[PDB]
Amino acid sequence: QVIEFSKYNPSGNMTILVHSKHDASEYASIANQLMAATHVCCEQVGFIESFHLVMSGNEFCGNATMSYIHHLQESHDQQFKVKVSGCSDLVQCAIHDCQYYEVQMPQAHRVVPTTINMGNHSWKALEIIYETYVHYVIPVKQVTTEIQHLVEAFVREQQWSHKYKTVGMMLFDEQRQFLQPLIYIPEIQSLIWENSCGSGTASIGVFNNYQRNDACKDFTVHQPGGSILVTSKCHQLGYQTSIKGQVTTVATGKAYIEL
Repeated sequence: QVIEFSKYNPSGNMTILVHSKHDASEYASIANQLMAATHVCCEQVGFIESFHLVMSGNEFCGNATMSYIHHLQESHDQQFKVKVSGCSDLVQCAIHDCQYYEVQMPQAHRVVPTTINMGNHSWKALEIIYETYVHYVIPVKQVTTEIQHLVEAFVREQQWSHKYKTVGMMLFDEQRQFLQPLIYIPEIQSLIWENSCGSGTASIGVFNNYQRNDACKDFTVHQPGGSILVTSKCHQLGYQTSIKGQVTTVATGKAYIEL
């Protein structure tokens, strides 16, 4: 089977968009084969349906949506809405100058200040609960190898609610505006140090709102291999959060897969 696809670089965390038409039933299988082919994580494989974006696991994905906006600008500055998988409403998107793209991010259902015990120390954290995942923003003086091992041990040892497809441990150096993101998938007990779908960047915006009662506007969140901006603020509407980042096209072509 011939898959027509493009590979994108939203701030060092690469995505794939499939341009060729396929049965929605095949999407999970095609994405797994593209993941082996291209070394891109399945959650960051999207299908462009004929403006409509379907992620391989039917979830919302910020940096894949940002890649889709880049594709539309490149393929053919404005505000518009896109239909994306995992959303009840259309998603607000914007094209900005200098190949910056902005995407509305999932609304936090609740934030709770907490402490986590890792080794024999207590760490202040903000627990940010979304529909299908939870992030812990953990302020740090600096990210160390020791802290990374403690966070890995911590998530592995905890019993996690089945509500949460993923658990995020978002180590945030506030002064350096540096995020070291860890995504844990409880189902398959896998850990990956990557800001999957740019979700952690949005969580930093919510953290800033909670911590300072100050709106975020183009707040820079440095991470390994790039930078993403977060805007975050609205009475009974709750947290309104978007991320903004540069996307470049890495490659375009045809992949060859089985079936």
